[PDB]
Amino acid sequence: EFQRKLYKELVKNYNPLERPVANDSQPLTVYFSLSLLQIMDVDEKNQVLTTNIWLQMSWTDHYLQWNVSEYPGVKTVRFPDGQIWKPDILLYNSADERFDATFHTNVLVNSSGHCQYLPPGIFKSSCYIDVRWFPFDVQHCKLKFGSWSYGGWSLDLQMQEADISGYIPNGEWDLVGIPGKRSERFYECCKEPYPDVTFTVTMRRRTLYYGLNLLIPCVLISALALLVFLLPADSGEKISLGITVLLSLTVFMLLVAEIMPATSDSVPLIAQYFASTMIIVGLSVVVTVIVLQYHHHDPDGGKMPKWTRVILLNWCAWFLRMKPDLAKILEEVRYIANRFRCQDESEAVCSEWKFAACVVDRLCLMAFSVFTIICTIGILMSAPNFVEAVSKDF
Amino acid sequence: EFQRKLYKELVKNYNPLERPVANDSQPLTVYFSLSLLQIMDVDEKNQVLTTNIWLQMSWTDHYLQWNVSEYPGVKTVRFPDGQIWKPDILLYNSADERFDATFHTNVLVNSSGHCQYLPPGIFKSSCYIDVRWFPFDVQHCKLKFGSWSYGGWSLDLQMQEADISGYIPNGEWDLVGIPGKRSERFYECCKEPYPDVTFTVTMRRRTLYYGLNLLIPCVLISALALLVFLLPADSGEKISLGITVLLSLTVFMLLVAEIMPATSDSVPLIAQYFASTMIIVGLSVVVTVIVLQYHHHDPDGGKMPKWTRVILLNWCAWFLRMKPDLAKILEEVRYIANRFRCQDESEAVCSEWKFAACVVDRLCLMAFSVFTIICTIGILMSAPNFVEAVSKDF
Amino acid sequence: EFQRKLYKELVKNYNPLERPVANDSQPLTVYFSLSLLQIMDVDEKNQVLTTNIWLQMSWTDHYLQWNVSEYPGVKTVRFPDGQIWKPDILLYNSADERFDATFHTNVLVNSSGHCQYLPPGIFKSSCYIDVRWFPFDVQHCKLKFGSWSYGGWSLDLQMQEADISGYIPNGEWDLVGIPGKRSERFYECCKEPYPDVTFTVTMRRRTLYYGLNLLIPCVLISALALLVFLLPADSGEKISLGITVLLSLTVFMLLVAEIMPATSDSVPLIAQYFASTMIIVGLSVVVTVIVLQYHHHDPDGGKMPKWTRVILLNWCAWFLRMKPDLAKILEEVRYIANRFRCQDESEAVCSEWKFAACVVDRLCLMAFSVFTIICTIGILMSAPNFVEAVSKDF
Amino acid sequence: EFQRKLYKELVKNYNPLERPVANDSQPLTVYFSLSLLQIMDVDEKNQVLTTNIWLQMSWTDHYLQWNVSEYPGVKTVRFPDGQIWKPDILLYNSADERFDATFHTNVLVNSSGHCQYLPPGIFKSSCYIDVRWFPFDVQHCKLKFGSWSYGGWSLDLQMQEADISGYIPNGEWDLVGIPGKRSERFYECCKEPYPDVTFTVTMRRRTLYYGLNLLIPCVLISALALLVFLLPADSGEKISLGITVLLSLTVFMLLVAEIMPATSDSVPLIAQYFASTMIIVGLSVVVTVIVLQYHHHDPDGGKMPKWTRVILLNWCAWFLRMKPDLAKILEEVRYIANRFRCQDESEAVCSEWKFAACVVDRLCLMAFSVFTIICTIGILMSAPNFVEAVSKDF
Amino acid sequence: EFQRKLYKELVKNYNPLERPVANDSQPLTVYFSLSLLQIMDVDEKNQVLTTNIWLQMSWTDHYLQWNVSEYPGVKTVRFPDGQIWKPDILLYNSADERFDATFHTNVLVNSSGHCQYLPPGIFKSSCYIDVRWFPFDVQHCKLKFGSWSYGGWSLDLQMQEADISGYIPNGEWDLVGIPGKRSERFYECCKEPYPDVTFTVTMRRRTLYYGLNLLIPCVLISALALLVFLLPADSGEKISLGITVLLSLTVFMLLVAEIMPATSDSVPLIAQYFASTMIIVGLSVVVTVIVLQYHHHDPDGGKMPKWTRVILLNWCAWFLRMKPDLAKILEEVRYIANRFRCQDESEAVCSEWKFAACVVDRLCLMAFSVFTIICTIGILMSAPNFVEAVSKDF
Ligand SMILES: CCCCCCCCCCCCCCCC
Repeated sequence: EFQRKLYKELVKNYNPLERPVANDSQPLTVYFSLSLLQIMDVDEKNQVLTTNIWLQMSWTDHYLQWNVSEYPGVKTVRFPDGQIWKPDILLYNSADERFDATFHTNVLVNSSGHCQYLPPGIFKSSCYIDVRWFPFDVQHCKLKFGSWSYGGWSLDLQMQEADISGYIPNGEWDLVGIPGKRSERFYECCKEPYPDVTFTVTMRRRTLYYGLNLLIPCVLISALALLVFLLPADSGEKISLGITVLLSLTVFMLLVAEIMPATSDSVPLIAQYFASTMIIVGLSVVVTVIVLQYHHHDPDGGKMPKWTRVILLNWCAWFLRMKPDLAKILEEVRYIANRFRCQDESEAVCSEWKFAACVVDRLCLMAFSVFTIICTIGILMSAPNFVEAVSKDF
Repeated sequence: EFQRKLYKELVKNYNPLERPVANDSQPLTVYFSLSLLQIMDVDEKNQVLTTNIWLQMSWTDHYLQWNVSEYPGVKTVRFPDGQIWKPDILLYNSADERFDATFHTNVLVNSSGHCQYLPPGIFKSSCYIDVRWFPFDVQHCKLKFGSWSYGGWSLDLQMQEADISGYIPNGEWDLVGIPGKRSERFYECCKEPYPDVTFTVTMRRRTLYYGLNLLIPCVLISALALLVFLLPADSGEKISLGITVLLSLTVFMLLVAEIMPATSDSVPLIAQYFASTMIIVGLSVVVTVIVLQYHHHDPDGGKMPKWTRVILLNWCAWFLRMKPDLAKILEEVRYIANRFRCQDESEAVCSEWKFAACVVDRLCLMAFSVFTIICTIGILMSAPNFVEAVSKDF
Repeated sequence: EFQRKLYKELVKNYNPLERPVANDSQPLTVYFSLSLLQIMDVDEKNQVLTTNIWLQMSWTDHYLQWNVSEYPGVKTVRFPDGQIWKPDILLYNSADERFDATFHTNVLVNSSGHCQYLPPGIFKSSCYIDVRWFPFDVQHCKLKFGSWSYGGWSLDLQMQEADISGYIPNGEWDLVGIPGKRSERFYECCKEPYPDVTFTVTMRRRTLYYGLNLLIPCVLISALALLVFLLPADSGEKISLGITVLLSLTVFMLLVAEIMPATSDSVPLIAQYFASTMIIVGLSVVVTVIVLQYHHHDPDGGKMPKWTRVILLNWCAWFLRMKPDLAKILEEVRYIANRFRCQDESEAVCSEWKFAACVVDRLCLMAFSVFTIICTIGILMSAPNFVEAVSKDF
Repeated sequence: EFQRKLYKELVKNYNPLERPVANDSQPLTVYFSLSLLQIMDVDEKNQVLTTNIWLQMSWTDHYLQWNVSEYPGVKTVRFPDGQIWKPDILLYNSADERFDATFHTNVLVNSSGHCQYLPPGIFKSSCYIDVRWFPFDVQHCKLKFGSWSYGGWSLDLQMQEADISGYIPNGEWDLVGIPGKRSERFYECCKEPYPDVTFTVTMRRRTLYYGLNLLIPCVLISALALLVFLLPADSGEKISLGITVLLSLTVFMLLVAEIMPATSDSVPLIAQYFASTMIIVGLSVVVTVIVLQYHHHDPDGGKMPKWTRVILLNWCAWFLRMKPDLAKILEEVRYIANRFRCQDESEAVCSEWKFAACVVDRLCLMAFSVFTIICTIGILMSAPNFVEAVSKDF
Repeated sequence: EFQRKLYKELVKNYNPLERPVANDSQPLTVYFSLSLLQIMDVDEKNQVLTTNIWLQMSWTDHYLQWNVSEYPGVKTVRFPDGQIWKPDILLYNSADERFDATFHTNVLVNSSGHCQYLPPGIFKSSCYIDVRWFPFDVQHCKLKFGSWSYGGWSLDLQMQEADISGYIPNGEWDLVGIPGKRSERFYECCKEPYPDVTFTVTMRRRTLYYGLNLLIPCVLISALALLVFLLPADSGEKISLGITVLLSLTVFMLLVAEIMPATSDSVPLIAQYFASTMIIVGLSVVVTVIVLQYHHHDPDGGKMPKWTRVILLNWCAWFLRMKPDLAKILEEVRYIANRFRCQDESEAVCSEWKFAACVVDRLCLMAFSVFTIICTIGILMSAPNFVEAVSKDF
């Protein structure tokens, strides 16, 4: 009854097109804040951030006032979209197909005219994602809010500190903070400020998933490629091991494909590490082929060069600490024995080529193990957030 | 005719903005329940629960009353959205792009004014999914409902036990229960309660799919890696078997990729088991290479150390229960025979290295079989719901 | 002119909220049918059926009547959504995000008041899909239609036989039939029936795609694993063949992954067949390793046991129908010859171990071929619809 | 001013429910055409065609007429949806979730009452796709348009030739043509025609993508399988080559999976060709195993049968154009020499088995090369559109 | 108060159907521009461009004028969709399911009647994408804007230079420019121009992603195939290396599949390069098989032809710079020695076939290395934008 009288009275001559100020020259203050509930997606390719956010707007409507003694029990009235005036505050850098992601709830007003509008939404904002340091990257995503048509002398947009009391932690990203900043804009025509409120969402990528599902499968496969150097050449499986390890890494590259970004703004750190892994495993297969040329060298081919003999068999091998009728019977038997002697001389030349190949294996083992470690620790710890990341995620 | 008169009479001076109470100071009770028909999706990455739910709301409209003797045959009237007042009860933790998932059906009212509103919907709710114990994980998803703008002195939200009589069992999740709880909230300004009704949907992941399409393909591939230790070194296929088993497991890791979650909140149990499998198969290839170094050891290399001879050939091998012209003719023939004697001495040294490699194979077989079983049974039975899970799903 | 007069006359005092009966106590009959044009999707995971369906509703509006002599040429009038009354018949088990999939076309009415409403739609219905017998499964999907708010004394819902004259045959599913059944419901409060009309869409999965893209690639790969038993042990490729066949089957398991359902309600028939295939191929690699232990057995190891010699070399091999100076010269020459004699004795022991391995190969060939055939024909023909399926699809 | 007067005058007593004819018994002619801009998708699984189309409708409104001398400068008026009458022409075989894909633009009317309505849309139509001859298939997709509620005595639907002047050529499909045909329908009740206008979009699949990304990768892999027959048996890599080629083809089958349709209406031509490829490569591995049994046949096994010796070594090999103290010393030396003689006899028997295997290799080479070519050229040129397709696409 | 009076005054007799000109014969000028914020997607298959764009429209409304001295403080009024007249400027080549992607914001008007409409949107436009030169391709996408129903004497559409001040650089595409051009159209009926404004978005594909994730993995795998020629034939792993490299390339072809376009309008440059890679690796396996036939040639087969001996062993090998009782004892011993002599003659014939195979390896190495380099540099540098692309992206 009092409620029914009040609602009928409040809408009389009310124009939702009117900015509700007692003085049309003076400004209308709007307090803008938001409440971040979730970070939903950080899409690299589309360059979009998806968040669950409750916007908070407060302002005063000069016309929606009543004395509560004259309307006992009626302390607040609600109005649905299109019935009272509302600030046209929109997310400027919206990437949503609708552009306005808000669900238009009721606007709460008390007897003094204080309006409270709490539109929820699943916002999509345009954000430049820098994947240079991926997986250890850190993003700074701006959420720029302002009025679509009212300058600062009409809609004076003020800012209130963002709320994160109901924030759900994500499993992919840390929330560092969501500071806001009210900034004015100026047109050369005029002196009027044009305010906006930008909340910069700062978020750190969690790296436990990437450590356990990429580095460990990648380091382990990268270590098996070095295992070729410990495998004898007589196993007949040195190429089998190395080329199948490369094949495994080709198969693993498909998993890496899905998660990897797809940009040309930089080479991601993760792409450097996996790219390097490929080269080291590819070169291991190369030196394996060179080793087998030594191991299977023809005994009746080119004599071991002096420099080959000097470098491998002496210096490197020291550094590595390796190291009537009866007369014709005499003729035939001697032929058999001297043939065994030639066979043994060729076997000894072959043994020297085989030891040269063992020495090249030990050198390739050391060289590749060192290169592997220095490329792993160097690429990974290059990231400015590496130590922090491992400290918080492991 | 009576119906037409009643509908015209009921809308006269009716304001859908008005909370329909005879006394504007007294509260309006709303009975809130839901009916769960389906659990549609439990998305780990988005942290969203998708459910088919029929909401149930009941309340009394003071204005929608008539005497049925004066309107014979007209016992109930229906009203579409926006014509009568409705409670603004919304899912607070909604993750839907629309935020309101309900389909606004008609509100049923009888002659006494009892309103019944049964909005169906496909709701999307924000839920923290804990995949620590995946596949044996259990989720507890809150569905928090309340009025967007009416405190407890205005909209007194009461709760009724949720219905599951029309629940369709899922193929991925058990339904443990859906208990509800009415909880009040307080603001330091005021003494008024702010009620909400939270239905906590508790659901257990069924594990038959994961047993049959992951463990069995994973255990079987994990067992073939142990088969390398029974394969002779003379087959020339020991690396072929082990490295192709690893390759198969790299290929299987791609299938595992799709289903696995993608978080850094914890290491899922399934990730521990598959990660361990990789290490055990990788190490099997490592010890295989060590075995081949023994099998293919040069007869003219370093003599079998004392400790090598003691450890392998004696202790471990016992534990395993393994164990003129004519004178020149004499010269040449003796050379041939003494050459055969040296060849046999080198063959015997080689046989002792080969038996050392057979002993290392039997030891690696036992060690890896034990490690495999203890990591399988230990990781799997670590899950607090393991015994239950297997009891209900197998 | 007559049309314009009629439309103005019909809407005078017309309330689209009013159920259009001359007597408000008597019921309003609604004839409900549908026309199935397409089966669009049978989604296992979501438990949803997608269909193209034209609903058919007929009823009488007491108010939309005119004499055609007074309105010459005007025999029918059409009305768009929200202008005249409409039955609130909805699909109860809808799984659509909108819940109402219908496109609200015009309602056709003739001079006698007979209304005809033909809403088309792409309906999504909740359906339990039973994939126990997949690919030979048969689904029975209910489409339950009724009025959201009118009991049987108000809206008397009658059923008419469903039309399939414009049905487009699917490439994935046969249409067995779409019988309907009008069923009443009762509440313990009251005696009034609450009717619904359920059309049960019965559909058989076509199996030609699954025969040609799974069984044949699976049987062929399953046959190559048995080919290992015909491969000699001297090829040096027995493990290569078997383990690469398993690798191929691991690669094929990824294709199988996409199409396979993902439930824990049962083990699908297809999952049993492929799971069995894995075991048989895995065990083939196991017995291959055992065969190579016989083939490569050390001549100076443990003597062939009696039972090994009895079982393999006699019984199984029969069942398979297999089967001064001069004196020192004498000393040296005799050493050479007796060494050749020992070498030949060891070669003969080795030949007996090698024949034992050939016998185990022939036995493993027979055993695995029989197991393979019995598991293929047994799993496949277990399906209650197997013979029919092959008869209609091949 | 004249425009403002005209718009106010035209809407006076205008009913958008009224079919706008001067005589309510006479029909209203509607000229229907469309303009095809793009073919967007031909989805096999969903059985849907997606097209960008501008519909064209023309008709006369008896009421929207004015004299332009009385309204100088005002020659045309536009009206938005729901303000004037519009034909309810819809795509009958629509597969869109909205069913009406049109964007409701303004209707253009001149002073004589000629209305022009040009609704654009992205239409989804139900089309049976026949993939029997895929990749050389040709589709004929009907777009059936008619009025939802007006028979031919009310809405006389006439047809105008479709426009393709603004058609964007597709990269996947040729446009053969889009002929239309006006067809009447009759109900046994009545004599009134029920017209529809069906535009049959005829489109040929372009095959360059499928030639270059499937046939060439498939023929090349199919040729490498035949390369096994030229590889010597002493390489020790014959199974390695063949089984890895099959593995590669298993890996290639995954790419084939994505693009292949998924129906059981027929076996696609592409499925026959790839299915045949599998069999030929599988059988190549089979005959390779048979070849190795000949190559590695035991010298002390079963003597080469007469028919084996006759068939292979003579006929096929011709067709292929292949082809005191001293006495004991005598005893020991003779033993050594006669042992070498037996070894050479066994080597010669082995050489004859090895040549038999070379002959089986040359025969298997010829047989498989011929089978391969005849299955490639036969399957491919079976397609009725093969020669045309290659002529237009290559 | 002044604002409320003004809004009430402006809507009095205002018709949003009226083009707002003082003279109905004279035209209404509309200044059209846009502001490009983002390039979101360049979809090859759908032939669609997705962009984030703020449209800019300016025009004069004759009716929305007031004197600001009479309305102090009220300098601008805003109006929502459907309240004032708006130009019906649409994107003609729209590929959006809604066709109108704009979010209808308020129209800003000042006291002089100057209207400003700034609709944002995520536009989808139909664009022919030419992937002939992919990854070095350059696209020219037209965005054709015009009025749906107003010719040039009614709506005179003028163009203003497009803004890119708020353009976010993409990670996949450079923005070369967005020039616009106002073009008139003529109908043979009439002399009136029909203007449109086309902004041609020109954009260059960035190629760093494609260099690092395709060329390098492709060149490296293409180089390992050439490594077969350096591998000795005695390793027993030449086919293993080559066929596994091909297998790896088959696995890599799956990654290539996802990113590759799917058209038959041309063969993309990337498809030529990868297709060529396959042939070169396939042929390497072919020549490897030929090499092994030489290496494993039977010593007792066909004598090395003259031309074979001349070509390989002389010319090519020079170009490559390679190069009583006692009498019976005599009989037996001579048999042993002459047998060793025959064995050595066969070993020497075999050595000559083996050196012929080494020569064919060195020739195949040179031939394939040259072919590889010329096909890589030739295909890649064929692209007209190659040098630029590498200069800007590397
Ligand atoms: C992906 C990891 C596996 C998760 C499922 C565990 C299942 C364990 C099954 C143990 C064996 C049960 C046999 C009962 C008798 C039929």
